[PDB]
Amino acid sequence: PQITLWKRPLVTIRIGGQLKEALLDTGADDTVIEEMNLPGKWKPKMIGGIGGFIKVRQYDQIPVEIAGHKAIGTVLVGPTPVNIIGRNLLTQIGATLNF
Amino acid sequence: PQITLWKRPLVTIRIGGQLKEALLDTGADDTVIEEMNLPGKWKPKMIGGIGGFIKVRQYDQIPVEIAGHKAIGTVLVGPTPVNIIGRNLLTQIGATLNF
Ligand SMILES: CC(C)CCN(C[C@@H](O)[C@@H]1Cc2ccc(cc2)OCCCC(=O)N[C@@H](CC(N)=O)C(=O)N1)S(=O)(=O)c1ccccc1
Repeated sequence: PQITLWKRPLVTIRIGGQLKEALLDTGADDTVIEEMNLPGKWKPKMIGGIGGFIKVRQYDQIPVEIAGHKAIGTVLVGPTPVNIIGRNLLTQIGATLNF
Repeated sequence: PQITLWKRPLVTIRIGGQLKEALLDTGADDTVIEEMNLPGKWKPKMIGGIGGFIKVRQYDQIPVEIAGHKAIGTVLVGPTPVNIIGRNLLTQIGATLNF
């Protein structure tokens, strides 16, 4: 599909058996999901942006479906105000920026 | 052009008569630039990011050339980790997400 940017590019994703709304974010290196109780081992880490840093839990090899497209990779879970799909997973569904 | 996301989508922009590097950020509502001197009046504003809110200077109707494409719009100047081109200007140059 082709998504215009008049509105935030929010799409439905499926992770850990649950459906959620997330932002297709070309400015995010990593994928950051709102606090959820995913099973599996994780490592702590801190990511930063405007406003500072937040602590998150890094989960590897998590399957994620983005608008019907399958992807699998690292997902960071923490107190983010919005679910963010980053470049690490955008590259897997063949997403590009065009202008 | 068509930009893939294996690398950060950084491009050269021209603002205030000077060249800078900035990230095409579909996950950003606004365009935020590292502190610099821009001509014109500005108004204090607060914007939020992943880690919280920061104070920025708001400049309106500023001409910005992004990879040869012109845009004229609001530019926020403040302590951001990286220069970002948000949806407010990306829509002006007709940028879309495709996959
Ligand atoms: C500097 C840049 C390196 C930031 C990379 N990041 C992506 C970026 O798209 C972020 C993502 C985002 C964060 C919060 C949020 C919405 C989206 O809710 C607030 C809505 C207001 C808004 O849109 N805020 C923009 C800035 C602005 N006001 O225009 C913003 O901060 N957007 S990040 O900090 O979230 C990250 C860092 C590390 C790994 C993944 C994501």
